[PDB]
Amino acid sequence: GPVPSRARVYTDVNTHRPREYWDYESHVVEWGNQDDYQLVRKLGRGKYSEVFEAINITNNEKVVVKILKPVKKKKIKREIKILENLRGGPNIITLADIVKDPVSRTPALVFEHVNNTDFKQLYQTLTDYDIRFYMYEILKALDYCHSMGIMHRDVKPHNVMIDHEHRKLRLIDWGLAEFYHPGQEYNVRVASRYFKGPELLVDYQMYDYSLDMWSLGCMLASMIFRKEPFFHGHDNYDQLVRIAKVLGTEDLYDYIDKYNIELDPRFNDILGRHSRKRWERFVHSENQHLVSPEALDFLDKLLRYDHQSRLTAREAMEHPYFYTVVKDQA
Ligand SMILES: O=C(O)c1ccc2c(c1)nc(NCCCCCCCCNCc1ccc(-c3ccccc3)c(Cl)c1)c1ccncc12
Repeated sequence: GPVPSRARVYTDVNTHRPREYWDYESHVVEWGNQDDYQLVRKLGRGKYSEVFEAINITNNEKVVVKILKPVKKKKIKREIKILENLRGGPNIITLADIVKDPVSRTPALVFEHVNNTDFKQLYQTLTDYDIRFYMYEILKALDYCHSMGIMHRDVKPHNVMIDHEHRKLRLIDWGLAEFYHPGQEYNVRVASRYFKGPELLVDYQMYDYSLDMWSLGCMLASMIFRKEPFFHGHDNYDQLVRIAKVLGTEDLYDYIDKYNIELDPRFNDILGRHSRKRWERFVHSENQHLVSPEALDFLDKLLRYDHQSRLTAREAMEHPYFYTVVKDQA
């Protein structure tokens, strides 16, 4: 069978916590009344939820209600417990309240509101400084939650609210977030297709926070090369191929060989053989202002097959790519 792997940071946080911290299946939820809040309009639907603008009739303030599509009680407890545990954390969305309609009796979560900025204006006049700035904000969220023994597992653009006016970022949707436990084997059917780490794509279940670090690499990559998405795969299988055409096959097969992964027979014929491309092949006229030897160097240290060699959030935060935002924050 496959070789075991431990997270090399925050490995044992959860063990040293009281059982209540992570035993969310026994968390007892106290359901307020959904009539505290009046739905105003629908802000977008999803597979797991639908989200509405609402106002809280008591203090008259704008809020957001995420009405959860039917899923196992425990998956709801999980997301609540994780939100409860991470509250006040840098750039984590704030759970305000938890309610349940009186008639339909359907659970919902009430979140703080974020004056989100249109991505059409946030993907043309976004400067190389703004990309380093907000990326550093995401690492604040990632390093906090990882330090709190939590992996997010759905890092993707649609989950990062930015209030460009106030220069505020919030990491949202913890529906997929889970607790890290050394040795645990996890469901690899997680995150969105363009931000799956190779470990999900090859079915290696003993992964850790390093998964969140790949998804970040995908996003930085797509922003400095102005290619959305950067790895554009048709399915989960072709996604690995699109990755292999860029990182090379030789590292991929070493990764498989090192963890003694058993690769799918489907993959036995589509991966082929590909060299590792230098990042210079992706820089052109329109995007050269966002590319630099520091971004490239930081990017290359995030996108790695081997999850153990990916930078931790705290290492990322110390990378020279962020030297200016660190200095300006003082
Ligand atoms: O489920 C929950 O918990 C939850 C909690 C609260 C809310 C919630 C869900 N849903 C809400 N709306 C429903 C629809 C989703 C809105 C789409 C957001 C996409 C923005 N993303 C673009 C972007 C732009 C730039 C970058 C970037 C920048 C610098 C460097 C690299 C990248 C990067 Cl990464 C990304 C909502 C609305 C108001 N208030 C609260 C919420």
